[PDB]
Amino acid sequence: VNSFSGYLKLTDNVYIKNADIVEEAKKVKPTVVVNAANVYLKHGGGVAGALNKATNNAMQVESDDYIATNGPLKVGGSCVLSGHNLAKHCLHVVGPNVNKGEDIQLLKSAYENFNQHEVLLAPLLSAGIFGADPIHSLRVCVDTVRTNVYLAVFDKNLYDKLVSSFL
Ligand SMILES: O=C(O)C[C@H](NC(=O)c1ncnc2[nH]ccc12)c1ccc(O)cc1
Repeated sequence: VNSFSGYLKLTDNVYIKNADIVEEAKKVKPTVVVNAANVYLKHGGGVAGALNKATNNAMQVESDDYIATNGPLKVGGSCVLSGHNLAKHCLHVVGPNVNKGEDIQLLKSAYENFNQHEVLLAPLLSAGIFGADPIHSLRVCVDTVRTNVYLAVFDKNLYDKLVSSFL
């Protein structure tokens, strides 16, 4: 039993809710929140911009130190950093950005990072400003993640479409 509330169950291990991941993280304080990161951990907009703003830029400060030490992530890769005031940990995961020309096949690799964590609060990878089809992102999520994932979908119209078209 965990603290997530109001989610629709899609599968044994995948759940979905129309919610702002920032407000959801602040309420649940999950062990792991997933950030829709880029390889440079520059949290300028989208989910990443929103999560970083909610940390009063502490996420960005920590991220800049991480990059100065380790260099950029790989597309499809991830790193674990602090969750600051939002969660115990933040799993920064780099889904491919279609608006940069990156291979959509890397989306499965991106979701594989979730399997290293028993329970996660997460957005749909590569959706929104990363330019992929969210219906597809959801299919890959369900077919790749085996741990317990709670998806927060910001847009109500998108959420209703995701549920009504789910196979
Ligand atoms: O629809 C989606 O969920 C994908 C994408 N989502 C986010 O960027 C997002 N997801 C969850 N929590 C969040 N908090 C702040 C941003 C945010 C999106 C959003 C709006 C839109 O019109 C089209 C796609």
